[PDB]
Amino acid sequence: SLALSLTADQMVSALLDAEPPILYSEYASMMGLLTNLADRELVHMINWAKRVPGFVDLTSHDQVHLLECAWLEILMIGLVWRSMEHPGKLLFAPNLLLDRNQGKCGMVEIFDMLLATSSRFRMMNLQGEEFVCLKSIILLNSGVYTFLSSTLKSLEEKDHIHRVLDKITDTLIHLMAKAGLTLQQQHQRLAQLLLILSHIRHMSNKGMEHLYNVVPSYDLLLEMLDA
Amino acid sequence: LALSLTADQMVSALLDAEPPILYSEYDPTRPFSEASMMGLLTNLADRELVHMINWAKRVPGFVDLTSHDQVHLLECAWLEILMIGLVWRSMEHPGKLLFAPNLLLDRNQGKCVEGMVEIFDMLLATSSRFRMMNLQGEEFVCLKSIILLNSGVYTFTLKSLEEKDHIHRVLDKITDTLIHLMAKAGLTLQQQHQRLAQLLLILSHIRHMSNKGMEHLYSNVVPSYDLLLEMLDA
Repeated sequence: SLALSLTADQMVSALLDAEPPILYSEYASMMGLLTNLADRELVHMINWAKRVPGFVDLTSHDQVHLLECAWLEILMIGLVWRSMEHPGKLLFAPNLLLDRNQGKCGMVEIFDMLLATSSRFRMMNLQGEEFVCLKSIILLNSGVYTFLSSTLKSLEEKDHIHRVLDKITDTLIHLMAKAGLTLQQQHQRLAQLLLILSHIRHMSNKGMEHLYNVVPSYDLLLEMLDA
Repeated sequence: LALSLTADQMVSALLDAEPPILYSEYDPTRPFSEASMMGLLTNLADRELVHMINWAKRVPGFVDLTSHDQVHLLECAWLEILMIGLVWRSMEHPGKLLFAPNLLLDRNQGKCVEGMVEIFDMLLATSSRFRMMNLQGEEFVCLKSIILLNSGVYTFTLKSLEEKDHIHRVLDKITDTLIHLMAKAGLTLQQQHQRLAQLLLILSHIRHMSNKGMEHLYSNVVPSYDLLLEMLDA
């Protein structure tokens, strides 16, 4: 796979080039606007995912499983990235900057978790090159432990995913070493960034929990991938 | 004193703190009903929770926190901690979850409860991943401690900012310990950081299993804040 031959800078360059644009809110019903926004973001997310090195080496069934498990975490981590420069606020779009008081509409509990994630990123001085690495880890990791098959192909697919995840780890480390971090600082920061992904999983599970609907089904994702 | 520990002293402290393995209620009526299986598992978990507080109080740095923050971390982490212990106990039993030495269950037995074959399958996949990574006991105790300190830290004045900093400093210390363990084992630098990432990434899966375990549940057996607090003071 081409992905496994990439250097750290080529991997970063590929991911930076795949970044979807920042969409605007069309306009009210909170769910209304957020739903309209997320629906337009998902279309760009499928095209982004097709451009993550290694992803299209997988079967369509496995690409859908990964997206089904990761899509809300991917939307949330984009939101948190957008919001770093707005302490106390969530920048859903450039024309939809919501503060905490506008979550009281069980939405506040998740707003708070999202704000805490944005704060953490700010604290850490999270860089854009690191963000795109983290977003692609979410895509490949979130669903990998729940492939439901035991065929040779499934084993080969999971093994490919883990080698791409290793490549992204190497990339994260190279970015930090090139920024001047000591060997120990490199390990510590890699771990800090990966541990935040556990909180993003938690937030996504909450959001799903309170929802239960408007979730993209397996069949919906398969068709968007086929097009 | 916790941040002054060497990597070597950290592993020795975590290994010494480690809780006993408990038995399920002896000679339960078999085959199980959904209610009787949930009864056995709840009784096992309730007894394990007592020893989890004892272990937690011995995790370097945990007891430097206020009691409130200690309870908050245990409330957030308790089921994840129980599940990683289950996954570890079960590594040497493919196809099977060793809930206790006298309670080894195969996948068909997870079907007795509604929706708990799904989780049951998720736990089996984790034990297989640990088996295939050949996870070592010293790594397991570091990972269980990371879960305790990490799961609740992002859901907490200067005092609060200092508590979090202390937690992130202890987490760094446990990270350095994991790396130290992999270096002494002979892993290249590249292999060290890749293995660290692989282990930390499995923790997001454990979070997912704990979340689903709760959701299925809700579809009073959870330990209360007051209960956790009472056990921490005694």
